[PDB]
Amino acid sequence: GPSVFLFPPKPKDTLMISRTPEVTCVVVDVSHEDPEVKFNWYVDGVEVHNAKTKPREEQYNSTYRVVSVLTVLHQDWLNGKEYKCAVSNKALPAPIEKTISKAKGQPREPQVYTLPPSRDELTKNQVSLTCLVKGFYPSDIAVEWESNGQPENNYKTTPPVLDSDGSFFLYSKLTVDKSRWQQGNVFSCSVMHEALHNHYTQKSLSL
Amino acid sequence: GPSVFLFPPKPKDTLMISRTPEVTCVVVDVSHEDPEVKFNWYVDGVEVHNAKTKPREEQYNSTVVSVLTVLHQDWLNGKEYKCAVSNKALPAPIEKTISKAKGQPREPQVYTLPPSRDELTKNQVSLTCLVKGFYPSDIAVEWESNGQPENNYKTTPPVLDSDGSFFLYSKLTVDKSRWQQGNVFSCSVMHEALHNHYTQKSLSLS
Ligand SMILES: *[C@@H]1O[C@H](CO[C@@H]2O[C@@H](C)[C@@H](O)[C@@H](O)[C@@H]2O)[C@@H](O[C@@H]2O[C@H](CO)[C@@H](O[C@@H]3O[C@H](CO[C@H]4O[C@H](CO)[C@@H](O)[C@H](O)[C@@H]4O[C@@H]4O[C@H](CO)[C@@H](O)[C@H](O)[C@H]4NC(C)=O)[C@@H](O)[C@H](O[C@H]4O[C@H](CO)[C@@H](O)[C@H](O)[C@@H]4O)[C@@H]3O)[C@H](O)[C@H]2NC(C)=O)[C@H](O)[C@H]1NC(C)=O
Ligand SMILES: *[C@@H]1O[C@H](CO)[C@@H](O[C@@H]2O[C@H](CO)[C@@H](O[C@@H]3O[C@H](CO[C@H]4O[C@H](CO)[C@@H](O)[C@H](O)[C@@H]4O[C@@H]4O[C@H](CO)[C@@H](O)[C@H](O)[C@H]4NC(C)=O)[C@@H](O)[C@H](O[C@H]4O[C@H](CO)[C@@H](O)[C@H](O)[C@@H]4O)[C@@H]3O)[C@H](O)[C@H]2NC(C)=O)[C@H](O)[C@H]1NC(C)=O
Repeated sequence: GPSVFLFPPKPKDTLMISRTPEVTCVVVDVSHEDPEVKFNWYVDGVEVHNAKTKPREEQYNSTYRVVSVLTVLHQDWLNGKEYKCAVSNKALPAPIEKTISKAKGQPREPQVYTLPPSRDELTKNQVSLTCLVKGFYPSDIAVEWESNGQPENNYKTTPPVLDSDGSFFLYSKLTVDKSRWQQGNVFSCSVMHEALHNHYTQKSLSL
Repeated sequence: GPSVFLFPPKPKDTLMISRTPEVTCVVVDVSHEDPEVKFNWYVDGVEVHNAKTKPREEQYNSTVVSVLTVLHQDWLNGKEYKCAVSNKALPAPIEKTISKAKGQPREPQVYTLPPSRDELTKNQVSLTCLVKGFYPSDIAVEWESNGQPENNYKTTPPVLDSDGSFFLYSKLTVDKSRWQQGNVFSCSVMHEALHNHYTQKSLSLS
């Protein structure tokens, strides 16, 4: 029978008013015998109908994949409203419902600390700049690097890790040519999180 | 019908001869109606019989594990371990295979980073251990001080870096008073590409 997957908006979308956060209800494994699928959307149990269903797309394994997108208000998501996607299909014993919401719990402000490279790493051609983000809740967060206004692309960020006190932490590693760090260039770690002022903070790092 | 999941040994078990590494074959959704389950194990296609099936836990939803000890060097050399599960309530037996990640093992680079000077206005400080450039991702990280283990630490999962190697960070949290006194803390890393599968990097107030 069919399967349903419900995806939340990206952390960055809910935190910046310029962007459009969306919850996405994906239905896979819809057979040819019964291709009609209907979506009912609910916000805290109140049915809404402003969703946008996309017309079914046959996949290469002879099954139809139907996607429905519901735009959400930034403050609705941040205020913790529940979003329920009810999927009905005549080849189902009963409709399938999935619910998604922001993690429950008191939000906490990320602490952002930039750490320079260990002196051991200076014998390398490239050095690792570290951004420690700890003590934040919920785990939805975005981390970026930049220098002199332009983005740095050669960086990787760990997934959020549950800390011992119930908050989350992560590390972000920016890799630059050792020549740039030695010159004295300034690098900045950008963090977006709901518990930040303007949902944004910036911590710089230089020799 | 039932499903089968096959798990590798713990990184630490394969790297220390004193420990016993094991691959674990978990069968879930075994019904009351048909409870009989069987296991056949193979090492690179050669059937072995030293496996040991351990019984047996009924679940919170009305719904069997088999363990096979392996030689440390067999796993590290990349031999295949096959768990064939037979059940009369299956259309045909389910077989799953697992092995160590393939590729040239690479040596972890281990760097200890002191706390940011901003963090000293806190009751506790964060000691950081960067482990990068290692392959495969199987690894164990521990912290200690004066020979004894530190327990209040967390380690990120391995993250695939841009060059195909992995990195992680480990964060040890200590009372700011211990760091200020000058105590020495050590980040221990176990990995197959290290000499003696082990390296240690210290960190203290400078
Ligand atoms: C018929 O074919 C379908 C699609 O076929 C395609 O063609 C084949 C040849 C392959 O190339 C496929 O890769 C390709 O898609 C199959 O569909 C899939 O079904 C499976 C279920 O069996 C679905 O798995 C679920 O995936 C979730 C994650 O999905 C995101 O990421 C996927 C990449 O990893 C991506 O492919 C998806 O499209 C989806 O992308 C996100 O989409 C949303 C909205 O569109 C965006 O907002 C996000 O930004 C996207 N993210 C990214 C990173 O791009 C998993 O989370 C999920 O797991 C969860 O549930 C299980 C329980 O079911 C838990 O155990 C688990 O812990 C977790 O909680 C699950 O794995 C898969 O997504 C489907 N593919 C698509 C494209 O929808 C059919 O299975 C197949 N039918 C048969 C009978 O073979
Ligand atoms: C009734 O309730 C049961 C729970 O009590 C349900 O059992 C569950 O069944 C699902 C399958 O439907 C299993 O899901 C898989 O989990 C694998 C990971 O398993 C390990 O980690 C989980 C913690 O997340 C842990 O609960 C498991 O017990 C298992 O632990 C590992 O165990 C080994 C040896 O015992 C140990 O050495 C490891 O250290 C240990 N690891 C950890 C972290 O503890 C995933 O790998 C599976 O995913 C794969 O397959 C996906 C496709 O299906 C694919 O997309 C993925 O990428 C991946 O390849 C899968 O998610 C649950 O583990 C299992 N729970 C338990 C407790 O056994 C039962 O299904 C349910 N039945 C009904 C009818 O309701």
